Amino acid sequence: PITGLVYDQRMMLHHNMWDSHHPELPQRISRIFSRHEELRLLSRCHRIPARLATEEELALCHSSKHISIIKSSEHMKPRDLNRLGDEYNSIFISNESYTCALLAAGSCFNSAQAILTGQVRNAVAIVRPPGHHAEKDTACGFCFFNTAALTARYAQSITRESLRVLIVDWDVHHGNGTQHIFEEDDSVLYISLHRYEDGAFFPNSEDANYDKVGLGKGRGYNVNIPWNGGKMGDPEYMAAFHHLVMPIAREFAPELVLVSAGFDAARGDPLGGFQVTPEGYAHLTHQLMSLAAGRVLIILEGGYNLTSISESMSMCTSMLLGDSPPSLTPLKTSATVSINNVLRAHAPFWSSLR
Ligand SMILES: NC(=O)c1ccc2c(c1)CCCN2Cc1ccc(C(=O)NO)cc1
Ligand SMILES: [K+]
Ligand SMILES: [K+]
Ligand SMILES: [Zn+2]
Repeated sequence: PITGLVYDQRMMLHHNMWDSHHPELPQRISRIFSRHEELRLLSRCHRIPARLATEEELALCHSSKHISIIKSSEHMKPRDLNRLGDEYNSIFISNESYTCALLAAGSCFNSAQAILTGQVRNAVAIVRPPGHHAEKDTACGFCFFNTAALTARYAQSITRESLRVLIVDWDVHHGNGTQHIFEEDDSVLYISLHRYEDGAFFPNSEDANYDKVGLGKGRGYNVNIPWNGGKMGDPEYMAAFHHLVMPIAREFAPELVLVSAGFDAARGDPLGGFQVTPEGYAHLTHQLMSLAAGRVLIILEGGYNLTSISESMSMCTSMLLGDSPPSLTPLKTSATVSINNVLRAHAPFWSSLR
């Protein structure tokens, strides 16, 4: 009946040497860590050490070439770092980026191991750079390796291939990498909520639409909940969890839950433009804790308002520790439309939606 926490100051070393104000800042993780101390959560948790992912672990999800290319950046001069980052959509690289990405993934492997070996019930990973946009063969959107996807495969590698893992991605962006990595898998249920705007919102692909339900034996195991029409908040997210995320997750019956927990849908985020409150994130966390005998690992993805992410992730940890949920309106029309589109898309696969 213990909550694990992983954080390591070394993940701050990845930085943007050309634009020190780029929103994916080092102090995202230190601010969140500090807020956990201030709220007296850190002393309630079991500290899990960070470690480097190995290259063989990276190969659970990534090509040898991709791994090789990111590793080669450790030794590059500034202009070669610039050139290499520019071969991707929305990436900056410093000499420390590869190590930090390794630490983010390995931290999460150690957390999943702690859960699956019974050392802890649940856990939180305060890590950067983020992961969910990283593809098999490429970096994207501040992400080098797909930490959550790798964690699902690492879990399978210490249990069985068919271990049922649910990944709930509540970052405001679509986890294109995660979707693609698991598109043909029925062992990993990917559920993403994300701002879409008919492709106007990053990463700007119709892959994120509600009709992408999975492929082959993975058909039904990819659930996209795309928002259109501007700001969404607690009412919409609670409704999506009520009608879609929780009924599907219960029917799937996961043995492990990973949260791609970006906090860029939060009130105050300059990129997300949404209004999810710390109390809202606490309720989402508490609902997920009813799955998988409580085996939930919360992995930081995006989120760029330092105060908002610190308060929101801390509230999630409070819920993992067993604190009672804090106290928390009709949905915007477009949100009803989105939810109904996903329900229609997934009723063929999930009896609970019928
Ligand atoms: N303010 C900025 O420097 C900045 C950087 C990147 C960016 C924007 C602003 C707004 C348009 C889209 N992008 C790319 C981007 C933005 C967010 C993320 C992210 O949070 N993914 O989960 C990944 C990539
Ligand atoms: K998402
Ligand atoms: K899948
Ligand atoms: Zn994001």
